[PDB]
Amino acid sequence: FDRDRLFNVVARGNPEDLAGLLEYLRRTSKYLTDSEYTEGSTGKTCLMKAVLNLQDGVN
Repeated sequence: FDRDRLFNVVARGNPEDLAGLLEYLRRTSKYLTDSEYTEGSTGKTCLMKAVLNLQDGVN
């Protein structure tokens, strides 16, 4: 799994594409707020990236 992998998934916007993130996260024992999944340039997370992409009125 990768950081920009999850960024590409949340940029895409399909929820079925966001599959097994919980299983992978519980297997790796790491949180989404941990430094591997932070950007680190500004601290930007995946949630803010998904909010920045609103194709329709929702994502």
